[PDB]
Amino acid sequence: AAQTNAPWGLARISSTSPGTSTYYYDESAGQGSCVYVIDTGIEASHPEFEGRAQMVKTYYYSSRDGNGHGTHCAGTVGSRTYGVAKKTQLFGVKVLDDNGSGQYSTIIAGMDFVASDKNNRNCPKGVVASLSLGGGYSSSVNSAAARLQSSGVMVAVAAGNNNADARNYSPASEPSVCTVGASDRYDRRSSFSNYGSVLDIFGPGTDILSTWIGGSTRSISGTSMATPHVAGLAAYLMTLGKTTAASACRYIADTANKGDLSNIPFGTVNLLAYNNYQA
Ligand SMILES: [Ca+2]
Ligand SMILES: [Ca+2]
Ligand SMILES: [Cl-]
Ligand SMILES: [Cl-]
Ligand SMILES: [Cl-]
Repeated sequence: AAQTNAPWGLARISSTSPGTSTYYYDESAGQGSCVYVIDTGIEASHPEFEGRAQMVKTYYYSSRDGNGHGTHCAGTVGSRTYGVAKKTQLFGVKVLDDNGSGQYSTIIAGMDFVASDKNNRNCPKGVVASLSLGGGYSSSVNSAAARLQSSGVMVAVAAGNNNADARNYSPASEPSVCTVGASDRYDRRSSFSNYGSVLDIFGPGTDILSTWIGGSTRSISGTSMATPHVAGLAAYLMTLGKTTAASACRYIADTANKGDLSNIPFGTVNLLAYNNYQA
């Protein structure tokens, strides 16, 4: 399949070279997989989600996304126009309040919630969790993300936006999950992206167009926006039978575009997620 005039990051993950604007993908499109977006919530009624999104859990007075961040991330996973995996099922877990903040104890509960809740849902091709959030190092937050991976969910997390080594942030620094840095449309490391040997992969992160609350759209930047490109790519490859939740991060790194990025520090991987679709 081909989507003309796609956002640049969708085009980039289906291309060997930068500067193109069509997104190529197998029409299966993640059907039969499930992606949990663990964030400020999701505006499920946005037309772009087509009834494929729903809120399953909140820790605040409401389950609605009053911020936008969680809706934008979910749109990059799975919206019809701006999403990688256009037929996947999206589940929202609201661990962050509408200012974008939340306690580590709440985020830990949300991760253990997903490891159980997947047994209540129909996801025969597999289950992914997208975590576009982070803070200072916490061994309890890292262990929670490791449990979720071990339970059989592909866990993708954002490296963080400090232009610093990600070893000092959680859950970015947890080695068993998939830690995602950000690149821009010119195949440079985004100037804010964290780096380090704990990174696994890069995805598009600067100037990313996706869904927003109030049924709108906008373009914003961060490792937050890179992470759901990889989450959606995982769900897409799992639906194709190429990989499993346990090995998807390794499979994405195996099959990535290699050596294409500039401004990569010595000792950080030079790998850019790629769906390897041969039309
Ligand atoms: Ca959410
Ligand atoms: Ca990692
Ligand atoms: Cl996310
Ligand atoms: Cl890793
Ligand atoms: Cl690369």
